[PDB]
Amino acid sequence: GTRYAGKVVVVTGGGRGIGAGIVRAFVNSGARVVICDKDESGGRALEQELPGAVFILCDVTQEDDVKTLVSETIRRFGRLDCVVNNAGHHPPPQRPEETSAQGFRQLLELNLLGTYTLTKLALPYLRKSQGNVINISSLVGAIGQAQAVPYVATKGAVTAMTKALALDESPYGVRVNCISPGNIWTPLWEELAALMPDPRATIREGMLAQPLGRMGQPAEVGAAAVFLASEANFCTGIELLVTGGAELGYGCKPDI
Amino acid sequence: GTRYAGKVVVVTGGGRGIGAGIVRAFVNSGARVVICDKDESGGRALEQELPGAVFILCDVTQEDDVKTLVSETIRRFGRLDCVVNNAGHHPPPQRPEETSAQGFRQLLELNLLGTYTLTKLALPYLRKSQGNVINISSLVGAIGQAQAVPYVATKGAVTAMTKALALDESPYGVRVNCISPGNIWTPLWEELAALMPDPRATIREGMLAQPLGRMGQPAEVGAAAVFLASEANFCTGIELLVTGGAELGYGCKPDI
Amino acid sequence: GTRYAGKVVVVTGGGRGIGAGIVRAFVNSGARVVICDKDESGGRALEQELPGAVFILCDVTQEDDVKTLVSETIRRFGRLDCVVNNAGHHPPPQRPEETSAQGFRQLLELNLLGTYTLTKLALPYLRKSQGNVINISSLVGAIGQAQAVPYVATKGAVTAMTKALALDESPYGVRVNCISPGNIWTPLWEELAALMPDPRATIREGMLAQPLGRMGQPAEVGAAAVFLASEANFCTGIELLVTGGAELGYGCKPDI
Amino acid sequence: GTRYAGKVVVVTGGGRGIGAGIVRAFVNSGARVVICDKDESGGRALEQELPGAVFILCDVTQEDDVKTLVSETIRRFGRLDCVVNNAGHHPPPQRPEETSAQGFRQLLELNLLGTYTLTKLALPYLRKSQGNVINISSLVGAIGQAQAVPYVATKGAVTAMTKALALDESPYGVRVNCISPGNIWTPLWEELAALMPDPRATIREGMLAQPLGRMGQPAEVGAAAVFLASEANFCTGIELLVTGGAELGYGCKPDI
Ligand SMILES: NC(=O)c1ccc[n+]([C@@H]2O[C@H](COP(=O)([O-])OP(=O)(O)OC[C@H]3O[C@@H](n4cnc5c(N)ncnc54)[C@H](O)[C@@H]3O)[C@@H](O)[C@H]2O)c1
Ligand SMILES: NC(=O)c1ccc[n+]([C@@H]2O[C@H](COP(=O)([O-])OP(=O)(O)OC[C@H]3O[C@@H](n4cnc5c(N)ncnc54)[C@H](O)[C@@H]3O)[C@@H](O)[C@H]2O)c1
Ligand SMILES: NC(=O)c1ccc[n+]([C@@H]2O[C@H](COP(=O)([O-])OP(=O)(O)OC[C@H]3O[C@@H](n4cnc5c(N)ncnc54)[C@H](O)[C@@H]3O)[C@@H](O)[C@H]2O)c1
Ligand SMILES: NC(=O)c1ccc[n+]([C@@H]2O[C@H](COP(=O)([O-])OP(=O)(O)OC[C@H]3O[C@@H](n4cnc5c(N)ncnc54)[C@H](O)[C@@H]3O)[C@@H](O)[C@H]2O)c1
Ligand SMILES: Oc1cc(Oc2cccc(-c3cccc(O)c3F)n2)ccc1F
Ligand SMILES: Oc1cc(Oc2cccc(-c3cccc(O)c3F)n2)ccc1F
Ligand SMILES: Oc1cc(Oc2cccc(-c3cccc(O)c3F)n2)ccc1F
Ligand SMILES: Oc1cc(Oc2cccc(-c3cccc(O)c3F)n2)ccc1F
Ligand SMILES: OC[C@H]1O[C@@H](O)[C@H](O)[C@@H](O)[C@@H]1O
Ligand SMILES: OC[C@H]1O[C@@H](O)[C@H](O)[C@@H](O)[C@@H]1O
Ligand SMILES: OC[C@H]1O[C@@H](O)[C@H](O)[C@@H](O)[C@@H]1O
Ligand SMILES: OC[C@H]1O[C@@H](O)[C@H](O)[C@@H](O)[C@@H]1O
Ligand code: NA
Ligand code: NA
Ligand code: NA
Ligand code: NA
Repeated sequence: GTRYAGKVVVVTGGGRGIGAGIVRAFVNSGARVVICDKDESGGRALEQELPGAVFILCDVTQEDDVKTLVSETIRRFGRLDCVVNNAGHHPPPQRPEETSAQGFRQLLELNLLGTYTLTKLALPYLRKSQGNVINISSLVGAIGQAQAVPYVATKGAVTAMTKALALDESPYGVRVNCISPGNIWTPLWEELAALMPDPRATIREGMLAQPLGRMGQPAEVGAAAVFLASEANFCTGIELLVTGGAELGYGCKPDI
Repeated sequence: GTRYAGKVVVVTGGGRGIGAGIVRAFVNSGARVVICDKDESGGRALEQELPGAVFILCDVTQEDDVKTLVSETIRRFGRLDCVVNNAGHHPPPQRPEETSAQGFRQLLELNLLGTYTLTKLALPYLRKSQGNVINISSLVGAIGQAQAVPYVATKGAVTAMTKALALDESPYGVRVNCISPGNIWTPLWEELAALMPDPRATIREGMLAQPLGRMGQPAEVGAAAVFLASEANFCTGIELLVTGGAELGYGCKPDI
Repeated sequence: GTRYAGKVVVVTGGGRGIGAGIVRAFVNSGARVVICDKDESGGRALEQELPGAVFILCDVTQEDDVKTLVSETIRRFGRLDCVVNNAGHHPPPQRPEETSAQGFRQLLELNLLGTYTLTKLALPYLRKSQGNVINISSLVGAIGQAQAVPYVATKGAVTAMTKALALDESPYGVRVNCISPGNIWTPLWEELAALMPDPRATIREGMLAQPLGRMGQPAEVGAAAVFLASEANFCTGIELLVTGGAELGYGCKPDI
Repeated sequence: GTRYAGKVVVVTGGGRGIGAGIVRAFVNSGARVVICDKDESGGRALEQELPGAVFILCDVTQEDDVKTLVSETIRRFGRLDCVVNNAGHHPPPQRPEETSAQGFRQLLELNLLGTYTLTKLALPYLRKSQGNVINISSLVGAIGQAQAVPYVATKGAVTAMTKALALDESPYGVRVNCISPGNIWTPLWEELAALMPDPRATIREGMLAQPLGRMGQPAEVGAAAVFLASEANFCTGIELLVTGGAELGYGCKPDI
């Protein structure tokens, strides 16, 4: 209730899924939270539910939406301590020959450039507060995934960008870190599975891809984010894996 | 004060340095802590200072000392939730030709096999409590260090062993993680620097090896350990870097 | 002279620097090489110098240039075995607040989407030949670099995309790998250094960033590419570091 | 036939499996090779088969055997250019509680300290020739394996030690690299599979653990070793993965 008291946090894509879990974790740590989302439904309800959270409609691909997000956060709360760049999307499975450069550009706009834009607009305020940036990347940026060339590329970019920005902002006392979740049970996961021939088999395989034998929860990503914001004062440029061990060991992926 | 309430933690090498910082962090989180050390001086004083911590003399290279450590922890506190394998040593700088197989074996006994032995003896109790293991490795296991072949090898072993054991213990609900610190200001760091021709220059270089421009503190490693024990329920087999960004970018290490 | 005899290779950005070194290495291995470049000067001279190499003017950011590159390679040589995606650029040092989303998009077009486009257009022919893709990424995609947020992000994307595509193309026998060079002495390196206040000091620091004490040569990247094409039949999705050890150890990047 | 002509190479464990593949690759590159093995059967036959290879009986865990190996190589051939530390063993699957500290020490003696000892004794000669060291580690040192805590730890140690030694030997022009194979079809693989309830199912799973859908060959590890010795002049401290993509993507390893 006090580990991040007095602090102001912006969470993009905070209306459902991982983002909502991060919002809840920060509120529970004593922070005031601005929920940014392009969809009103979840975020508005979350603002009614949580004292200490408010909702601002903002599409992170629209530069003027993001400018207004930052200026309204400062106008309403007087400071900015942490930006969590969580908004992102995973397209349906797509074989490489079924992808397009224009779909790839669109996905870069959301998963990479939206993170870049908010971070850039927020950094002057983060420098004043010795605040920090937390980017939500993905394990698959590090190890790859099948039928997801554009998505994987966007997350490799986010993880790398996190390290570059950590170097650039270190002289100013602003830490920049990322979290790479594995399979987290969210509405995106449920929507992707529903597209498959056997959604139940897809979900079962998703649970068993982790040594821990289940998928992760938004609250577990949220606790990692609160740690990075509030207690990881010597961590910058790290990639914190929240994956249940999926990257470990051999699996289902004589010498001729 | 309550994030790890009711839990029992063993910290090896807990009498000074990083270990003492981890002890303090766990006590502050509400746990009872057993301080294991081969040196009475720091650990006994820490037991007097901290309600909730007690000291047990134990050299982790001596199997019967470790057996007694575990059986006394259970006899006195009734459960075991977390083992922090922190005891270890860094020899003075040694060029490869100045090392010996027998010095290498001795360092393996402490930095690797002591961690192995306590973990093995503790695992039956950790399974009962769905507890966890935290090994203190080192950034240099991942990236190397000059004049430290044996030390580097021992830490590469610890980090790898953490992943193997995480796979083996996942079916039983026991997580196994490691922390890889960079330069942390401790009595070991101070003792190593005092051996150098210009200790002050060695310390200054140590501070500047991190983008953050300072060395880390035992309390920062301690906060990472408390996160891994108490809030990282979907993390297993991870290497949590607490290094101030030392692994990032180019440094001081035309084409002929 | 025979390790890649009978094979046809396309090298983008092959007119100078690393690309020209890769062209020479493949010609020396017995392959026929198509030099792609947006600049006529170096590539045309290279075509006159090397029997077995020909030059095709092609800007990899222009989809119809790339379509013609592939169709002319097939029309003239009857097969395609290897694509080396080397074309790319490093902007001058830019602090994060001096970058723009539109500059970032432009750099993505070259360093990431040009690689994507040629690969996509080439893959039907690579499947027929059980050929392979080699992407030239950068060490800084993995470890970060200062004053280079957009560049670093593009190379993290390339390395990640390499892994995704390796997964997707494995059933078809097409390997996809990348090379991550460190400091290689090329016209780009020389042009960037000339912008600095003391170019000589910048170059000296560049040599000393590697434990080997020099920068690398285009011929060394070329030999790595020939290995990946011709002899690495069980390697797919790898990142082959050609960096002189720059990522190893501590450098120039008490606890307060 | 000439890429490593005039050079002298020592391959430990060269009598069968990967080691024999490395021996053959170096002979085919024009080098003279000393086959070291503790077993006479395979190595003696290989010496009869290959002009340019000779067999020396040597157990790498016995320091005086290794001293004689080096002194006989110099006496007979006048120089030493490359050491390949391939000798090693994988115990049968062992749950953590079934391992022992004394078995762990024994495995460290072979997989880690034998590599250390030969390297140390060879380095004075490698400095004279600006030669290089190649250690055969394992992918599982990096990602873990189930039922193999001691083996995994030994290979994490080898990979880390490679980086440390690369730093130490860089001023002297001696490169130190490792190869991390995945599943390679060798007599060790066949012997381990024969211990399983269904050896055929174990082998089938082993083939399918790689995106490439087969296991690797000793000749493929051998080609990687020849590349590292003869053409990778700007590579030091690298871990070259020869794994068929096993580390990529998700596999067989809702949120409660
Ligand atoms: N779920 C997983 O398994 C998983 C794994 C790894 C990484 N991730 C990453 O975690 C993040 C959140 O994923 P999730 O599963 O919670 O997704 P989700 O679809 O359940 O929730 C995403 C939220 O972001 C919002 N959003 C989307 N586009 C936006 C835009 N342009 N501007 C503002 N808000 C926008 C959506 O409206 C939604 O509320 C994403 O970056 C995703 O890539 C998810
Ligand atoms: N200080 C750093 O910069 C740094 C960096 C990376 C990793 N580490 C690791 O962190 C750990 C702690 O290092 P530190 O700097 O705090 O060291 P330290 O020497 O200051 O403290 C180590 C403690 O361990 C105890 N210990 C040593 N051998 C023991 C044994 N056989 N049995 C029981 N206790 C024993 C010592 O008595 C001491 O109290 C070590 O594993 C070290 O390798 C330290
Ligand atoms: N030089 C280094 O230290 C270094 C380090 C790591 C990675 N790299 C990468 O290696 C690659 C080559 O770098 P370099 O140093 O040789 O650069 P360079 O500038 O010396 O040569 C690049 C070549 O690519 C061509 N090119 C540029 N844009 C193109 C386009 N749109 N279409 C076609 N050709 C185009 C240029 O005309 C030139 O001939 C780049 O991808 C770079 O990011 C270089
Ligand atoms: N086969 C795989 O899938 C695989 C995968 C990753 C790593 N590796 C590593 O590759 C190396 C070779 O493995 P392999 O599968 O070819 O094994 P193998 O058992 O088929 O051959 C090993 C050879 O080393 C010799 N050897 C063993 N102990 C020795 C000693 N004390 N002194 C000298 N020689 C000794 C054996 O007699 C034998 O000829 C090992 O280090 C192993 O850990 C193998
Ligand atoms: O970033 C990630 C996003 C994820 O979303 C989902 C959800 C359901 C299925 C899939 C999926 C699995 C295999 C291939 C593929 O293209 C997928 F989209 N990903 C899953 C894991 C991640 F690390
Ligand atoms: O595990 C580590 C242990 C460390 O201890 C120290 C302390 C002072 C100096 C050194 C040191 C620096 C360079 C070479 C060397 O051999 C050293 F011991 N390490 C420093 C960093 C780590 F990641
Ligand atoms: O991809 C790379 C590209 C490189 O180009 C150059 C050349 C000269 C200077 C720099 C440079 C150094 C520090 C910061 C920065 O922004 C630079 F551009 N990079 C150097 C290393 C790489 F890995
Ligand atoms: O170093 C390695 C050594 C290997 O040997 C073998 C051979 C057959 C089975 C196994 C194996 C598989 C799963 C668990 C386990 O304990 C094994 F030994 N490893 C396989 C892969 C490696 F990377
Ligand atoms: O839709 C899948 C899951 O999404 C998560 O974000 C919600 O917190 C869960 O209640 C829900 O089951
Ligand atoms: O000796 C160096 C440092 O060691 C740390 O463990 C102590 O907490 C500090 O008070 C001390 O300055
Ligand atoms: O311009 C720097 C260097 O670029 C390389 O590509 C050329 O091969 C060298 O001859 C030149 O010195
Ligand atoms: O025993 C399994 C395999 O081992 C390899 O080292 C040999 O080259 C193969 O001929 C054999 O099939
Ligand atoms: Na509210
Ligand atoms: Na006490
Ligand atoms: Na020509
Ligand atoms: Na012979």
